[PDB]
Amino acid sequence: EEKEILWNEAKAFIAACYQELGKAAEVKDRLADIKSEIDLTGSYVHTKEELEHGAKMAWRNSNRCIGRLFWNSLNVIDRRDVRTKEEVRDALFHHIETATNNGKIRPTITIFPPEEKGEKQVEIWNHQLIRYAGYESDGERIGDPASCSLTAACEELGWRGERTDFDLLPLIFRMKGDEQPVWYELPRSLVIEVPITHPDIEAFSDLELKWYGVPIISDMKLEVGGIHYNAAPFNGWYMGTEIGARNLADEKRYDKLKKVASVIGIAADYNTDLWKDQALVELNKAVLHSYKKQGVSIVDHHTAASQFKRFEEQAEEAGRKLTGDWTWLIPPISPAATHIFHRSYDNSIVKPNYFYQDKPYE
Amino acid sequence: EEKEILWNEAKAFIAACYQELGKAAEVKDRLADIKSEIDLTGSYVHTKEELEHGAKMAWRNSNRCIGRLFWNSLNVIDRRDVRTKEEVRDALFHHIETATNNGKIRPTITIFPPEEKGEKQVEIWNHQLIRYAGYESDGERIGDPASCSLTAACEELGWRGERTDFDLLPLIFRMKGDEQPVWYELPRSLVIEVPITHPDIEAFSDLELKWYGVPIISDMKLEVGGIHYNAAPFNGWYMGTEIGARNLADEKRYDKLKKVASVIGIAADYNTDLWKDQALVELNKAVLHSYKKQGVSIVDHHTAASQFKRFEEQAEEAGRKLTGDWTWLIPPISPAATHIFHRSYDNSIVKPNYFYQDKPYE
Ligand code: HEM
Ligand code: HEM
Ligand SMILES: CN(C)c1cccc(CNCc2ccc3ccc(N)nc3c2)c1
Ligand SMILES: CN(C)c1cccc(CNCc2ccc3ccc(N)nc3c2)c1
Ligand SMILES: C[C@H](O)[C@H](O)[C@H]1CNc2nc(N)[nH]c(=O)c2N1
Ligand SMILES: C[C@H](O)[C@H](O)[C@H]1CNc2nc(N)[nH]c(=O)c2N1
Ligand SMILES: [Cl-]
Ligand SMILES: [Cl-]
Repeated sequence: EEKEILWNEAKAFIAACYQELGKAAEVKDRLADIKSEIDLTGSYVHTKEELEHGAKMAWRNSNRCIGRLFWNSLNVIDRRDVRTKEEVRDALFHHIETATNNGKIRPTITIFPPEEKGEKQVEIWNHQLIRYAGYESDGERIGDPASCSLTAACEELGWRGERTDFDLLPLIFRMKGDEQPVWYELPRSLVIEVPITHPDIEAFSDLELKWYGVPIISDMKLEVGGIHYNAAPFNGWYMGTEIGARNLADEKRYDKLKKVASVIGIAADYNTDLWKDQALVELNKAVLHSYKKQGVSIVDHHTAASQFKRFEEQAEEAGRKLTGDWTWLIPPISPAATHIFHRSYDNSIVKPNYFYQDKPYE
Repeated sequence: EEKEILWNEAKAFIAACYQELGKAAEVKDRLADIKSEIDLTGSYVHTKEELEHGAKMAWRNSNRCIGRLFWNSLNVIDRRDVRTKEEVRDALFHHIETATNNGKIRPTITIFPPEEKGEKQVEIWNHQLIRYAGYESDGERIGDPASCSLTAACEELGWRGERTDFDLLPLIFRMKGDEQPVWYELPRSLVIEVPITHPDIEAFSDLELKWYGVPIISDMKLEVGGIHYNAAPFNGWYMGTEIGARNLADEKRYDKLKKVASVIGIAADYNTDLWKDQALVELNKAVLHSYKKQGVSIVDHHTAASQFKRFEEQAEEAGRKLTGDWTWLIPPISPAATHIFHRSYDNSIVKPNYFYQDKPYE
């Protein structure tokens, strides 16, 4: 029943993967071994080659990702050998340091042991490995509202935030067999942050905005050939609009546009003045400038779309169908100035891929 | 076969329309008369009430339109009585004058006789009643590229444009029974145009940009209760981004962003400077300012989205399902600053509605 779904996914994945690696001759014997491994054990184990190419294919198939041109240079770290919470913690610390790479960000994924019988071996509670806490009590909002429920769960576990607007959440995860997760403070030496300044407007630093260097998404499931890697944190570098048009701008996040309008010296009184739009552009210019000034990788949305056009061209040249989610591929700033806006994309789901999964808290 | 599709659409429309007008008692007898009219004649004729409410319902059901809050105040002009090309021309001139209303634009639709057996009585060739010509020969681009094929068709018919960037195309339409359409120059006294200036930047007038006041879309088919009104030009007022983010900005339209960047004094050299985004905001601010200064109706995209939220609320309160096309409802400038971006919409097609139809030329 599960052995069948597994075997089917395995056949489809091994054939495609080995074809891409020029190993098509070896498919028959590999499939043989897998068939017997599933019968005898209920699952099968990927070779390091399969796992690495699977994680790359999964990125290539992520419909909502504009950054896919670089799928084949993903740095895959195989941590299927971890058994203890100290090993998990150290692997997550390592991922941070190696992905950060002193600012020259390396797209990286660390892959932990996969689910067995739907039973997780390691369950990561963080949304990203580096993320700010959020607090909301009696009229008072502090930090990142998107982090309120995770922050409250951490404080249930004896963590306590300083209640600045930028408290770093601890790493928090649970091991199989433990009733409760454990948490560990992030060593500050590992976390690069960027203060936001503006190239022309000196007063912009008065807002005391900053953001962290590397987004390391840690709550998605990587599925490859029927094997479910629920713990497999990965990162790229930011596209600037994620920080400037959403994290710092959204009313339900840091909600900074009125403050930006004031420091750039425009009124925030009339919709027809387009002050939100002007403030968005200046905040986004500041974000790109600040990351560049500090030597931390970042891409602007025009360059990102130009790279994505090359991804489309490369897909066609390779004879692979392109899939994509137009609603997520268009940037939230000047979308009609990118080619993405003016074409359509087939939003079909192809595996290997990355998937949402239920939060373990809340 | 056609009588059946017709009767079915008629039943569904009359029931809904009379329910909305509180006339539900009259449905049975009206349906009786319609049934007999279809049998004996192959079609049926709407009452003036049905036609007016049908055109309003069709606007209310237009998934891609952000301006729908005002659906019930559509001004419906019934021109089912026209038989001659002089009457058509005069009705189109009249629509322009009454919709323009000296700048205080009235949303209006003029409805011409409907198709008989799929046979058009009047076939309008213009995309909008007021639109600029476009020319493209040997490296030289003049005017609006989107108008190139219609412009060439007009010049086949003995029209000749002055080849400015803003030549007004003639009205062009064909009567049933004529092999060729006729064309008529627009009287300049009927056409309001707005020069684009910027509230703060004096040099912006150097670009010598202008646009026309009223968009009167004249190539869509209005379908109401199975009756096909292929000729039924309608207008609202502009949302500013249509002019500033698309008509004047698109590379395949007037392509003005590099020129805007230069007059606003920013470099157009580096994607990371976000110069296209900054130029877009300034051009859009100029457009709203210029229309307002001249007393010509226009709405900015924030206010438009706020009105659309009220449309959603009104639909819910009335017990009607809301339908919408998220990809067209989001504005092309700061879309994530509107509520539209953050919710989803059911893109189902409900009739009465407005539909694309095949161009009669090209
Ligand atoms: C190299 C730099 C990268 C850039 C600039 C980039 C850019 C983006 C952006 C802008 C989004 C939209 C998310 C949002 O709007 O919040 C996105 C979505 C996504 N990216 Fe990438 N990305 C990169 C690398 C990666 C990598 C390395 C992976 C995995 C190996 C990945 C997988 C995804 C996935 C799965 C989504 C969709 C997430 C969801 O549905 O919530 N990306 N990417
Ligand atoms: C009162 C002011 C109005 C505003 C501000 C408005 C705004 C808009 C906008 C911005 C669009 C998107 C089109 C584009 O991006 O190029 C649109 C689409 C549309 N509007 Fe409205 N609209 C208004 C009135 C009307 C009226 C009076 C009707 C018909 C009675 C109408 C029917 C439509 C239709 C059918 C579409 C979709 C056209 C297509 O698929 O190409 N609108 N509207
Ligand atoms: C809480 N919140 C705002 C949230 C919650 C769940 C999912 C998301 C969307 N995740 C966006 C995402 C995923 C992968 C990325 C890889 C690289 C990159 N630059 N951005 C990514 C953004 C948000
Ligand atoms: C040539 N071109 C750019 C084109 C061709 C066909 C269809 C369209 C989209 N029409 C947009 C439209 C329709 C109705 C409107 C009513 C009011 C308003 N302010 N804008 C409208 C825009 C474009
Ligand atoms: C195919 C693709 O979705 C297409 O470019 C659409 C996107 N949404 C749009 N939205 C508006 N308002 N106008 C357009 O012309 C388009 N084009
Ligand atoms: C439901 C609705 O489509 C939703 O708000 C989407 C739109 N597209 C998006 N695109 C990105 N990049 N990020 C988002 O959070 C969303 N939200
Ligand atoms: Cl983020
Ligand atoms: Cl237009």
